Amino acid sequence: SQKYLFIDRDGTLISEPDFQVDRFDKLAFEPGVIPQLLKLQKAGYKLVMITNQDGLGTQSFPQADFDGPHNLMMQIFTSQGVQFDEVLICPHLPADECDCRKPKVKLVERYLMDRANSYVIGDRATDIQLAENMGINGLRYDRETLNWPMIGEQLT
Amino acid sequence: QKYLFIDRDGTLISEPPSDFQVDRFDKLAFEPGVIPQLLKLQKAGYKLVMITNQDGLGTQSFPQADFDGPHNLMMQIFTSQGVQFDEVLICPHLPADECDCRKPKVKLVERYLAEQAMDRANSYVIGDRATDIQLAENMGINGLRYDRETLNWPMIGEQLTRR
Ligand SMILES: [Ca+2]
Ligand SMILES: [Ca+2]
Ligand SMILES: [Ca+2]
Ligand SMILES: [Zn+2]
Ligand SMILES: [Zn+2]
Repeated sequence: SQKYLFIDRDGTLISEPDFQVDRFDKLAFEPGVIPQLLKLQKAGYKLVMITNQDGLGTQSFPQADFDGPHNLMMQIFTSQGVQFDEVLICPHLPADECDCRKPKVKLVERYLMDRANSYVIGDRATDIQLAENMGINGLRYDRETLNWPMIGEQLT
Repeated sequence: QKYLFIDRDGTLISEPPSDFQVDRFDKLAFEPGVIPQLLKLQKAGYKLVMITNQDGLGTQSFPQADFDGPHNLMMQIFTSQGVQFDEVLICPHLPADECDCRKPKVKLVERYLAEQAMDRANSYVIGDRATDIQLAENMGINGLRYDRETLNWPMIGEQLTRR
């Protein structure tokens, strides 16, 4: 029974801008995310990224626009020793009414792990609802009030 | 006070082998472990100073705007992760400019060379080229020649916190 952290991307690992990181100059890391995720890995947590990317692939959010910043974000995490077991993406618009948009559990169905010691960490109510739907704990990330240093201390 | 004077290109981030300049985001790549290891060094009491030769920066050969995107992102990553450079010292000159500030000349770091400005015995230049090592000699401090395999960030982190 592995301990997992299911971590939101936009607004949680990196800053959330039109709400899409579609340019290199819109990429910024959240404070302390690297050293704290390293700390959490050391304590035995495995990391899984799970993200809604509204309209990824469309005129308003071309795949290539997402790829640049995302791949770089991944370069930085990986070179610093932070590893994500999977990066799980829902590219759909809300109007699409798809199977995979958080807080639906589709993307994570295979994990449904040590439930008592697993968490979804994200900055929206839907991340917390995903945790409920998965039967695990939820941590509502907030840069000011419940941030990476706080989570790193709490969970270790 | 112990200081680490650290090169950028090839040391904190990789050096593009074509023109040796990070002038696009697709040419930006962090060296392994640089973030946790600089945090470790800071926690042991080191202050950090960046010192970099950026040949032709601010001219058509390397436009300021082109340097800024990747450099500012790099700095944002460092700052947001808790890595603080006291100063970022830049020589923008071409070798043929014969300027006063190009490493291994000491002009950029002259303030650190004042009588009681730093602990010379326990301060280092860290860089991947002979000019960084010569800078150290000219400053009267130690030099570490960065090598991704044989003298890397984890090794430096360990070596400089040894007691
Ligand atoms: Ca979010
Ligand atoms: Ca260099
Ligand atoms: Ca260079
Ligand atoms: Zn979907
Ligand atoms: Zn110069």
